[PDB]
Amino acid sequence: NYMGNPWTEYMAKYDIEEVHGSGIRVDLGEDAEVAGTQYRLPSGKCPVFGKGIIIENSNTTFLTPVATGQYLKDGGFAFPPTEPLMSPMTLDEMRHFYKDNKYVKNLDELTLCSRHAGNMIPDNDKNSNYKYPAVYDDKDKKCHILYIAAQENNGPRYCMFCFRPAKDISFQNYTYLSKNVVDNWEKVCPRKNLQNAKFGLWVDGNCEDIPHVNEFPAIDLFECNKLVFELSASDQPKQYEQHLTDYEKIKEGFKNKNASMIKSAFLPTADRYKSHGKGYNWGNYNTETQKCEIFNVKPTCLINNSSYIATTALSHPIEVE
Repeated sequence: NYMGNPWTEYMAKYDIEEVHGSGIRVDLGEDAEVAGTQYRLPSGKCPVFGKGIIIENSNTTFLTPVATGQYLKDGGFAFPPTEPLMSPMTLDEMRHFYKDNKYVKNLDELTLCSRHAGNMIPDNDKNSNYKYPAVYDDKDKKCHILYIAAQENNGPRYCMFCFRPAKDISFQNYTYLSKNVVDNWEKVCPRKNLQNAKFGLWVDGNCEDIPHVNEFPAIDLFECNKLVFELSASDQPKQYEQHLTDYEKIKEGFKNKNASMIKSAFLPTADRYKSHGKGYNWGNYNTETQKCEIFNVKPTCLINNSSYIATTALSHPIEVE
């Protein structure tokens, strides 16, 4: 049994630590200075298909522009109107806008949205490396730049916004994009779920079952993908204090308050809250028994099993191939 693992090249895109390298549920894998203070920001190299933000106890949608001039509770997370308008921007508008840039004009729509978002200067700071994240909506072909990079805020006494990341049927055409999304993501990142296939581990010439999985009821692929997402790699502080302090806000990915930057004397001037993509990122869904089998070790082969669909936290929650 001294031939190799024949699955190595095919399974590269499922090594999430390597190809994505950051949180998935909450991505805050880098820090970047703006006006003297280090802020956390998304840095995953792969698109996160189907991810959006749910605002608790409100009628506001998260792609609504932030409240300006408007009560805070009536606004979302998206860029406020700029002149000329930079967000939202359609795919056609983006390609026209970048007509004279050979290196950007013909990027795929997801990478283009990421790059477009990355051209927005934060807080008139000419030399900051901070770059806002974005959400691309594949139905309307619209790129939405996010002004708020925070993705979860729901401590006991934290809520003015209560919110959390989730996959929801309403978000199925959305993709969450960090500043770092690679231009060849289609080749090196997951997207489609693998029908009639089961993730496994290559041992001694056969694909064997993942040794340790956690099993949950799930009515379909979508709910399994949702469960994997909820348990996946997260850069959120696994710690909520008694009150939402400025230090905690920075730890959650906030940058601005009303008319000023958020600062804290407690900011150490690391790597305490970075998953670097480690987590329960993978699932095998049994379509015959309605069980979602979730695990936290990278798979290194596929098992030919017609009862299964293989999924990841990054993957689209519906699409199969």
